[PDB]
Amino acid sequence: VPSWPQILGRLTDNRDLARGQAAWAMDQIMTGNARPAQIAAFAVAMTMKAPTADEVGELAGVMLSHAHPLPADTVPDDAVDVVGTGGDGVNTVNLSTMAAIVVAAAGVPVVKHGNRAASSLSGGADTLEALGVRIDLGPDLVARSLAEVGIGFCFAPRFHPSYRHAAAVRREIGVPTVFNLLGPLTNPARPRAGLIGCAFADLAEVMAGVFAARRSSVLVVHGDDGLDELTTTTTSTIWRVAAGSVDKLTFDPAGFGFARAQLDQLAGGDAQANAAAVRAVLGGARGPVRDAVVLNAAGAIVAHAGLSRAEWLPAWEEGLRRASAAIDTGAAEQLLARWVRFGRQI
Amino acid sequence: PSWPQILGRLTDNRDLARGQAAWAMDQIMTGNARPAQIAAFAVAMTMKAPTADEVGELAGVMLSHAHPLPADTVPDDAVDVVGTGGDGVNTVNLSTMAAIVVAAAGVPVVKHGNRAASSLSGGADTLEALGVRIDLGPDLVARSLAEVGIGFCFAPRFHPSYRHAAAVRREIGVPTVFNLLGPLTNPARPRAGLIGCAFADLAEVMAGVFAARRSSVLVVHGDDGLDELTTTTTSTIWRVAAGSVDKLTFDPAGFGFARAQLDQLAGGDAQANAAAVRAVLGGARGPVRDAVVLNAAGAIVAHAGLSAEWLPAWEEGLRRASAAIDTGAAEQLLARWVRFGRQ
Ligand SMILES: O=P(O)(O)O[C@H]1O[C@H](COP(=O)(O)OP(=O)(O)O)[C@@H](O)[C@H]1O
Ligand SMILES: O=P(O)(O)O[C@H]1O[C@H](COP(=O)(O)OP(=O)(O)O)[C@@H](O)[C@H]1O
Ligand SMILES: [Mg+2]
Ligand SMILES: [Mg+2]
Ligand SMILES: [Mg+2]
Ligand SMILES: [Mg+2]
Repeated sequence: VPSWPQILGRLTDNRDLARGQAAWAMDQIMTGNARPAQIAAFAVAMTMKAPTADEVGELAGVMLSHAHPLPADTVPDDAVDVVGTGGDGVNTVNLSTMAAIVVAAAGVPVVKHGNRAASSLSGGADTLEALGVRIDLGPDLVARSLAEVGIGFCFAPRFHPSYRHAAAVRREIGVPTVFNLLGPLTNPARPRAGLIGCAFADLAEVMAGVFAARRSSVLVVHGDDGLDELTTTTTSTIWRVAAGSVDKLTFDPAGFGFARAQLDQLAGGDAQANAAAVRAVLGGARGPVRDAVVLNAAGAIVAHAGLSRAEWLPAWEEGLRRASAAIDTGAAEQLLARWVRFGRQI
Repeated sequence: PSWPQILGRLTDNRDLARGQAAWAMDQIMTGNARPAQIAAFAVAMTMKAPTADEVGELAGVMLSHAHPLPADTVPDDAVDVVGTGGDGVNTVNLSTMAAIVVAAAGVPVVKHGNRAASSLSGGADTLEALGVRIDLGPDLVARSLAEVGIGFCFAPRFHPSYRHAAAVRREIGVPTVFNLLGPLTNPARPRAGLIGCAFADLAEVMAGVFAARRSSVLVVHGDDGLDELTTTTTSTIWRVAAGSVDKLTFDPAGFGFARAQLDQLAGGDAQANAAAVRAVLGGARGPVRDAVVLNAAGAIVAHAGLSAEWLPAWEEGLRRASAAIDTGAAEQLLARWVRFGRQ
């Protein structure tokens, strides 16, 4: 009964889909049964209609239902992700990746969902590769990385091979669509907490709704300068997800003594340049990049706390203390070194 | 210009800049657009809501790439009778029947046409079933027009470069802005027409495109949804003359037309719809004849607008259309059309 003309017609009529229709569509896409034209029409039509949390949740659900999972009982109940949509139009250093290393060094289990560049000069995966970290590990070895090192990296194309038809279309049309939301929503380890960047201000709330439905503890963040991270150049909008509900907040780092930075102070380069930036921060270099890394690490720790009960300002103060200490003690630098060793000993 | 630029502008619900729609269409027409890009553009353009300028650019590009007719072979007063189709009703081929009657009345007709998309039989299918050569090239359409009084430009024959767009249309199977282009891309470029639009909220856009060309056109939408002048109720007419458009409500009851039911205009496959043509041309009285005469008269009114007064124009149109059938001229013109193609 479901068909492309039905679903696409409903969307072009600016109507929300019926329950299960978005899922049907995504499943057709993920099983190689959709024509490129159908994939593109669907992505564009959903985007222009304004996707609902129900709809985006169905898309992400289908992706997760096809993904390679991690082995049973290898992901702690309190694992966290630090990942964004990307596509903010700014070539920054890899802030989520740097933050993730610091969070893990603070003792919070991290299973990060990641990928190579799409529109930037160096993606988190590119940069980790340049640092000597193995980005190509399957379920079993990601699980061992998490256990042994404190952090695992799930390379999206490795865990989502059936997404390859959609990815090709995303590339061909260029324009961001609802598909650009799915990465942060489809970590195959299914961590229940996260700091989740959204480049698209008008779609952050919908992302937050999806996390709320699965009762995650997440901060969905959009820098008011456009960054899909908590920014240091100005305020950030946060959609705070806890206990199945979303509430919208504005966050000002000046409240925690952060000086305002300029966006060009966070600029990145190629994989080697961004790798150097990771080494500089973990080595104790003070300055704007460190500040942005500590701020986002703290945010992820706050999300982790919310799995409990948790109070906002004490949570942030503790998160900032822990993030800063994880760098200052050398723990974060050492953790990266241990991560690199781990991959070379497989 | 680029796909990310243009698609991004559309997904931001912004009208395009001058020339951008044309750039896009030309990419599509030169085989330089990926199916995904074709599909994204068609959907994005549709959901943003296209403007007359934009649709005009699209049609302009198609006409640039189309096979033209030979110089000085289309009369300045040639008329088209063609609609968007996709009105969700499987009717007999009212435009095609009206076209024959109009030609038989002596008004030069160069009809743009095609096979079925959503229906059981398109005008081209029905003409084929009647024995008409539908796939003639430019030289022979011009001869048909001169010698028979009607020519049929088969869209696939004259718009080869459109095949990639056509394939994507079929694949996504939902109407888009592309569904507006048929009536706007007759390669003979007739300056008058009776032009049906299934999509009430886009008829004004189509009328705007014709206004830009200073065509004399009646863009029509039956208030029952028909992409023809209907006989079951009133119709909306976007009348185009002197580069301006005015919206009218039209009731054929004012000309003595009894109200019909939509089911009475229902059609079927090419053989059945061909039989309906033969029936009407043979003098059969009924709702189908009425609808044919009404739309034939509409086209004659548009032809007259190249120069007349509205109500007198309609009276004359109805008279000429009825007489074209009743004298047998219409039936004989069809026979002559068939013989032409065989020789
Ligand atoms: O090249 P763009 O278009 O900007 O997209 C990149 O940002 C995404 C999220 O990046 P991450 O948040 O995972 O990592 P990071 O912030 O850089 O450390 C990555 O999947 C990558 O596709
Ligand atoms: O099958 P659907 O979806 O209805 O579309 C058909 O109607 C178009 C216009 O038809 P016409 O107006 O040219 O001819 P007609 O009214 O039928 O005599 C044709 O190109 C054909 O694609
Ligand atoms: Mg960026
Ligand atoms: Mg990030
Ligand atoms: Mg119809
Ligand atoms: Mg018609």
